Amino acid sequence: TQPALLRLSDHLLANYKKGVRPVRDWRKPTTVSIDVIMYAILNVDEKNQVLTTYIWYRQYWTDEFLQWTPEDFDNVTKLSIPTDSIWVPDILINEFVDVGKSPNIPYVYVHHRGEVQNYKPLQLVTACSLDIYNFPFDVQNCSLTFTSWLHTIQDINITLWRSPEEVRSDKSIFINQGEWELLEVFPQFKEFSIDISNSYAEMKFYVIIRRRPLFYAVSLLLPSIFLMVVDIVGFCLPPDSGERVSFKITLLLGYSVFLIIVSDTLPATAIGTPLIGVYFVVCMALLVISLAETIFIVRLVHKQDLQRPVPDWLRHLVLDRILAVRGLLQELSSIRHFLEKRDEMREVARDWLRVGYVLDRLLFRIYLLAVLAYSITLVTLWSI
Amino acid sequence: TQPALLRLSDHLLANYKKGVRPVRDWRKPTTVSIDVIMYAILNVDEKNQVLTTYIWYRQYWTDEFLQWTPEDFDNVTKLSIPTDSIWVPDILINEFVDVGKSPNIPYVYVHHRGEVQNYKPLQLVTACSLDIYNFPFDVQNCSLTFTSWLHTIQDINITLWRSPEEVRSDKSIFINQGEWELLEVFPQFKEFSIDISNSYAEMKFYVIIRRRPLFYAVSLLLPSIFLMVVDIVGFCLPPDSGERVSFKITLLLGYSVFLIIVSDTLPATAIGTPLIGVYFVVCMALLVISLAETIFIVRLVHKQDLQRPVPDWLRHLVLDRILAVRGLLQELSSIRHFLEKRDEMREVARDWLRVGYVLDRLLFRIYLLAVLAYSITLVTLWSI
Amino acid sequence: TQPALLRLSDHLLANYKKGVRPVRDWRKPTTVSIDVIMYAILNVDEKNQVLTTYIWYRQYWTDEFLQWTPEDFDNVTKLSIPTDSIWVPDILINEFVDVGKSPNIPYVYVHHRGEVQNYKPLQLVTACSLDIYNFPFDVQNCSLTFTSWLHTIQDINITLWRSPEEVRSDKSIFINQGEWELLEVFPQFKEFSIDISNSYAEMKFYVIIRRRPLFYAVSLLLPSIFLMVVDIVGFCLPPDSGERVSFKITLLLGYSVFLIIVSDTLPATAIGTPLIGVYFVVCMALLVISLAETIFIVRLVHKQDLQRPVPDWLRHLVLDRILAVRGLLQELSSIRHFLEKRDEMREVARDWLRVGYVLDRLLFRIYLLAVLAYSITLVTLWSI
Amino acid sequence: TQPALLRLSDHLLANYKKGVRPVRDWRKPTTVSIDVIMYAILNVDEKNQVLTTYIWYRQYWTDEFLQWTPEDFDNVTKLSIPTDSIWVPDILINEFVDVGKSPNIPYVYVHHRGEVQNYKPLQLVTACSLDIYNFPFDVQNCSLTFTSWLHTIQDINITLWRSPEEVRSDKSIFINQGEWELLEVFPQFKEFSIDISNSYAEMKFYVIIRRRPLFYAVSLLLPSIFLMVVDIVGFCLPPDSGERVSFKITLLLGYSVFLIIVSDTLPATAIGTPLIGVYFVVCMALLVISLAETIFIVRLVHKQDLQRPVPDWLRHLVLDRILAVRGLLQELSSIRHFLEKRDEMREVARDWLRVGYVLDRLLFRIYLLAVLAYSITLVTLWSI
Amino acid sequence: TQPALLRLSDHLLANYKKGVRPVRDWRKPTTVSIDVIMYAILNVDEKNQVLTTYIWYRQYWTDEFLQWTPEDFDNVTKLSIPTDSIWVPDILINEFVDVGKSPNIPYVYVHHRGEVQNYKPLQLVTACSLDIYNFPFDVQNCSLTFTSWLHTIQDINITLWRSPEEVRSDKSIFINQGEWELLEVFPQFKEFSIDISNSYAEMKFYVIIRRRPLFYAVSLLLPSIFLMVVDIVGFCLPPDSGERVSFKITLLLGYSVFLIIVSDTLPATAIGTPLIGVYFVVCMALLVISLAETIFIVRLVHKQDLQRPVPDWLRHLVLDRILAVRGLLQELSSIRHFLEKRDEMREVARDWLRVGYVLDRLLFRIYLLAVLAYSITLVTLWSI
Ligand SMILES: O=C1c2cccc3c2[C@H](CCC3)CN1[C@@H]1CN2CCC1CC2
Ligand SMILES: O=C1c2cccc3c2[C@H](CCC3)CN1[C@@H]1CN2CCC1CC2
Repeated sequence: TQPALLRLSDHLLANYKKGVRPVRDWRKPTTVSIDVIMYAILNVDEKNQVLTTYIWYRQYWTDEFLQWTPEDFDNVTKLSIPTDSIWVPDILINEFVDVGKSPNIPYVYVHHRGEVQNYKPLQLVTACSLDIYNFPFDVQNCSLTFTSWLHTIQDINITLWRSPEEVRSDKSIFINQGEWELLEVFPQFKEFSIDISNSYAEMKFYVIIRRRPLFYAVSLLLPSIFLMVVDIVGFCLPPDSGERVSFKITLLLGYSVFLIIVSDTLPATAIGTPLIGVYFVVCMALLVISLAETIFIVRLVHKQDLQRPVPDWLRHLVLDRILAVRGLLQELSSIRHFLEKRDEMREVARDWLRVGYVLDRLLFRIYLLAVLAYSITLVTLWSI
Repeated sequence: TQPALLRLSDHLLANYKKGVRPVRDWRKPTTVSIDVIMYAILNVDEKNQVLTTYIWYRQYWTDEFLQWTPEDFDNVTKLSIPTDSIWVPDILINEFVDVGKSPNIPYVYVHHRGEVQNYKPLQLVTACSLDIYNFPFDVQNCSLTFTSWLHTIQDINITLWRSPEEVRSDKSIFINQGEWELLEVFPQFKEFSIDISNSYAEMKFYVIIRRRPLFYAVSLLLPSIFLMVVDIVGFCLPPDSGERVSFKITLLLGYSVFLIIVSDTLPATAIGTPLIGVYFVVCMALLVISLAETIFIVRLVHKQDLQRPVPDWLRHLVLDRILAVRGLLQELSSIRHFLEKRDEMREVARDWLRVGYVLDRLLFRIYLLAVLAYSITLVTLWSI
Repeated sequence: TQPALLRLSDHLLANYKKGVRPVRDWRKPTTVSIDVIMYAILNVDEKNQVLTTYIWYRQYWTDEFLQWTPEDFDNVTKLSIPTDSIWVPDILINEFVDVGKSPNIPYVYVHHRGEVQNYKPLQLVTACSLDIYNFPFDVQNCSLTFTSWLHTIQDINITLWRSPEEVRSDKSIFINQGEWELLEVFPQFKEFSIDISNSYAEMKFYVIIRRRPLFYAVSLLLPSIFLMVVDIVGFCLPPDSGERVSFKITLLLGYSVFLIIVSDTLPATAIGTPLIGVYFVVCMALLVISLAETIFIVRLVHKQDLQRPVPDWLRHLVLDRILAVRGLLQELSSIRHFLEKRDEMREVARDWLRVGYVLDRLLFRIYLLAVLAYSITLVTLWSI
Repeated sequence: TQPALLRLSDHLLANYKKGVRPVRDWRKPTTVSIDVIMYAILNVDEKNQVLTTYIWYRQYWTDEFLQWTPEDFDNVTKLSIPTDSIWVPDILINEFVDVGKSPNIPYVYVHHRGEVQNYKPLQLVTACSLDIYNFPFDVQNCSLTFTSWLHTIQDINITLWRSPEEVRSDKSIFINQGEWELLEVFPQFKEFSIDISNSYAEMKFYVIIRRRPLFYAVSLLLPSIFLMVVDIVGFCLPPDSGERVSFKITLLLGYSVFLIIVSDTLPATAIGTPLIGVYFVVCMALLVISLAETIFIVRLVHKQDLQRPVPDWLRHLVLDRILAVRGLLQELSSIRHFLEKRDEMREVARDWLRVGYVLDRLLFRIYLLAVLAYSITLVTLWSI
Repeated sequence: TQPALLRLSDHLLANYKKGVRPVRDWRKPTTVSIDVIMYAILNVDEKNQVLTTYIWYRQYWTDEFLQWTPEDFDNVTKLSIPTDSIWVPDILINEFVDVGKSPNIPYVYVHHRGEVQNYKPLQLVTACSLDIYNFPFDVQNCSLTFTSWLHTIQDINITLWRSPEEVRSDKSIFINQGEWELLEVFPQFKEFSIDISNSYAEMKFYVIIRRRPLFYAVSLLLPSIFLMVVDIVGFCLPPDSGERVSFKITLLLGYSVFLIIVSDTLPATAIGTPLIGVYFVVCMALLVISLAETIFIVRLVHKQDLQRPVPDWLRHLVLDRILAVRGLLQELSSIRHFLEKRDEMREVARDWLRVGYVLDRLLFRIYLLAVLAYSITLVTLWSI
């Protein structure tokens, strides 16, 4: 006349101790099977070398104290028991560095032969060793080691619920619209021993993830291209205009402030720097070379009033690779000498300015070729 | 002589087990009805793809162990029972990524036929997939899936307390002065099965929200308009003044620093970039074209002392589309030749400067027409 | 021979149920009186529309199960009982969006007729609708609604312990050295009904606060005044010096970077923008007008070698509102003609420069008058 | 035959009620002695007016229900009892605004006459009123008020364990390498009464701390000195070089960006601003005066072709405080007149430039004297 | 017929008190052995002087109430007991300033002679005194003091489980890819006494860590080298070009903004500043000296029309260490005098410009030598 569930709960949970490992022969370990499904990757901190994920975790073990015959209890083959009323193994990850706030599941399933099932979502704060050598295109290899913190392998052994193929090829619920992309989850069993007669069992899950580089394209490639374009645009100013130096120094200031602003989002580890810093400093070196060429050309064509005539070797190479009446007379001769001195100085300045113009055009063509070579090399290395 | 409430509490909560599903026949599921009301949208994080809301949640189910006759207990038809004294279903959202700090409601209502009522406010930290293609005007479509985490559909089935129309058209308490605007909450029932004989029941609520674009108008449209205005103002400087290049390069530096400052508040997802980046780079391309035109006009009108007379075709097109006495004599002739050379060089420079002025006016008119076309196109696309 | 307190505790807390509403007749509600005192305003977030306060809260109700005669228990008229041993009503605020960490008070006072007293400090995280139209001088009007989350008005009714005058005029412990100033706390009772036969009681407290504007004076008024001063200082540079344009563009760049830096501390709501943005854009428009006037005056006085003589109407208005011997002869005449051409061009340039100087002085006086008018209008609007 | 500790624990904790104030005569209060030792000052927030400290707190009271004779229990004079098994007073600070995460001490000492001892470390989040008028050198005066939150003075009275001298002169464990320096902790007892017959006891501890100014020397004094030095360096540029104005405006831009960058680390309260802002605006006013002097000197020495001869009073003061033959003849006379006009204009320009040079040297000496006076005044005010 | 584990649990945990120190003779202390292994260093905050680590902690003590004979209980020599069922000592660190979220280990091992084992991971928030005098290369010396917070040395004494050599030379699990490198963990025992007859036992662990300097190389050495390079590049501009001053002032502005940007990542303590600030201000002083030299050379070579001939001593040193006919006649003489005056002024300007060029080359060579000396000194101090 009982509801056939109160009867079973009173038959099971009475005279039951939740501190004893549920075995009738203490020489047998409780094999705890484990299954893990990745759901989301909340935050990957490259500075502190931590990893915040969120998984759906579930275990199975045999409780030799929760067993009954269904025909006695109205063919009841399973029921739900509160989690704080039975023995639960202490399986937790070795690579913890904090505690994740996870919802509390208060019930567990129990079958008529002792098979307990415990579904529980977990938020993991794992200390992973991150390598950012190829920053925009890197494949991180983090590990999760499920082990019993106190019991040896003669008490709790850890197996896998599903086959390793199904665990590796499972992306059914992963939030894929984020920054990271899940490649696989590779499980592996290992008997880790600290001493003799003290061997622990553990199950390592290798979470292999890959970053999406288009998150940083608009933030890394656009300003450099824009600055190189405005540089090759400003390279067409006349060298004697007195504004090319200001243009180049303002451009270098802008590139410097952009570099020191974007260096914050760029991660950094104490072991090494990403390979993009080399390309950034190569671009800034190209800008500095452009500035130095501008300064040299300005130093050439400047009218300093100390200019001597251009040497003949340089001329060849560059410009082929490109009485009262007597008193009146002497006064007029002095005036003509003054005017001729002025005209000769102007002609020397003109010759120097033409030489400078030719050299500037040559160096501009060389710089353009070098920039195009560097750009096509970068494009090929991106496209391979 | 008892207070008629102590009697009922002792009659109900004695011999009561809070771990057993309250059914007299285990072949019947406990239908849990659900009602949800949105109250506030605390934070929408487009970077980590999370959503923090705050709802008012309430459920109803039938407890076949809490039943009495009112006439026996002084016509008491309902009372309040502590929540930790009865069976509560484990209904929680599938899309959790954290735990929200919510107040604890310690009591529940119970009627004389078993109908339990459980009001409880919840703070949800939900992993939603956000699409920001149309950033200032986007309609996000997030989902909340209420399901039983352990019980199958033969134990706990989920229904709706109100009709779907009332759930869709309910905005009675929503905090509307924020950044997001609630459009509707659309419920839908689905029997989600992982395997055969293992089918779970769930209730999906589609929270459809829309961002208010005036939050970002004063921060996105004002600086671009101001910079375009000062650009068309500075376009009136004389090209031979030697300050137009400095003006344009300072303006481009200011636009660049504004761009890299405002790019932080602009969100970004690893799948795509918003459509406002295209308009921003089009504006910066217009600025770069203005700079290039200024540089070209400066290169034309510069007095380089190497200037040859302007060709006749260009002239036509542009400027129509717009003895002691003999010794004294030869000395005076040399002086006159010097002066005539100077005057001829000045005249050539004047002709080139006039050609440059005409071309500058033409290109300024063209640039103004292009800017007005782009502005009216943007205004129409905003106003449609 | 007992300590006369153990006796009373055993007489009261034995056969006592902490889940039953303490009434002998279930047709009577437990009138819970409420008193609230503001202590501090921790943080007002205008972006997320939340409000973090800290109050001293206390309630009073009648427990008909905790009653005794003092003469029996050695004239004991009151004692302290742990809070987890009696019935406590579930009074909490409707406008919660989080949980505040508040100290736990473990004891309550009980008198010999059932009057229980429960002092408890609370930290509130309340969702308030903030209006920042007059940002530096605004009077926020936030609300706190104390209501029973589950019980109707036939079970728990809410009254006020003190008179509304004393609750409105109480600032005894408020931390007044902060940014916000408390004006009053106005209570109001309302019977809020969702349906028929389901009416809830609630008590609304309107916390009316006012911001102190001197917190932002040194951060908002000082840079604008400094920039206007340096602008009217730089307005005295000669227009033909070739540095006035650089001065004005550097000043505009500085004002722009200051604007985009201070726009972060300036709050913003999706419904509207504060009225200070209008004054800021008016100041930046004044700066842009100064830049345009400088550009115009520079365009006037520039020596372009294309300058024609100033028209007579403009002149009037502005400048009144302010043989071998024959061969020698012809050679000397040609020289004199060259010199006369140069002198005539210089004279035309001088006339244009004088006209430009006069117009610059006139426009500078006009701009100074306009700036003084705008400043005195702002001062009057602040002082009223 | 018992371990002589199980016996005593069963003799004490049996028939013991942890909710009753441990007195045999309810007309006697439980005098709780208090001792406090500062350990660290974690964070002082001048914006929100909070203070986060960490103290070592300990109390002593007499429990008249925990008493025994040592000779009966094998000369046991003291033992440890779990804290959740006895009565603990509710002593907490009045100035709380949050809850501090502190370790939990599970045991307390009890002597054979009832003296209980309760050591416990506490993290305090206290609302302190901060005065930052003298920001780099300020002595904050914060208060901690230990009082019983519910019990009046007839139930719990608060005394001091050590003498006030030892509490004032105790710096044994204070972390001294931080930013703040502890001066003293001054205790004071006060009987605070809200009404008649309702008087509470409290113990106020005045934590008097002092900031170390060398934390901000390298961040406040270095850039101002550097900018003043580069200003007095750039003051030596020739006034007619056309670069002094650019130098001064770039320097003012740099000082402005430094000011608006360092104004963030500078705290600010709604009641007043620190006294360092006055010195900062005095320095910026000196820079603006230098800019105005440069502009004036530039306006003096500029060659505008409108220059009239320098007036004689200014000259005195400044420069003492520092036929075919007839046709040929008339043509030569016209040429000589042109040349003489040019030479006269050049001579007038030279005179004006010399006057400007003299005035510039005089004003530079005056500015240097003023800067040295201001610097020595600041040094003396720092050194007193 | 019992499972031989339920029997042992009922034999042990029945009649067991978890509040009594497990000794049969109260005159014997419970020697608690301790072992500590560092696992990760999460965050070192130099501003607030805190240290966040994560260790693997384990203790051992003898429980004289948990003892049995294996042959009686089926040769069971050990089992797991819940932690909340036995007596656990209150060993915690003295240098706490917060509470670290650590996983909860619910079981402990117990042998058949009372040896209990308690493994537990801990997250420590320790107040450490940090010295950053040699910021990029510093060896921090932090301390962890494990002591019993309440029990004296006659109740709980603390020993070491492993030998001090094994504790010092253990780096088996340390996360080494981070910013800090673990050198050793040196334990030391000390009997700390506050009074007479009140002596406590404690165990100090000196965690000695060292920072990796390559984390800050790319952020500290690169911009300074780049700016020095562009400075020595710009040092080649002609001094009379009128752009060298603009170049130098723009470079100084860039260096200043870089300095004030990187000064944030540079830590700072109230006791002293790191030694890198001296080198940074030496570099900025070199830049200021370059600016002053540029200003001096510009002041020398400027054509001011007030230039007097260069003195002979300076010349030697520098330039060796490097009637109608009569009317026509007088008119021609006046013209020649004008031209000769102009030519003489030009010649004086040329002489001054040559002197300035020579001095500029000399000072540039001196500055280059000084820069190379400073760079090689820095390189040697880094390489030693
Ligand atoms: O929980 C809820 C709630 C949740 C879900 C749906 C609905 C509600 C009611 C309103 C009806 C629809 C309001 N509430 C509150 C609970 N208490 C009584 C009325 C409200 C304020 C306090
Ligand atoms: O809670 C409260 C409180 C709350 C609401 C209203 C009022 C109060 C009293 C003052 C009277 C009005 C102060 N308090 C404190 C509680 N204890 C005794 C006096 C105060 C300090 C400790």
